[PDB]
Amino acid sequence: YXYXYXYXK
Amino acid sequence: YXYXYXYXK
Repeated sequence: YXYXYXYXK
Repeated sequence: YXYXYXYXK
């Protein structure tokens, strides 16, 4: 939980 | 910009 997939671009 | 790759899990 932190980096990875979900938010960003 | 919003959803995608960067933050999450």
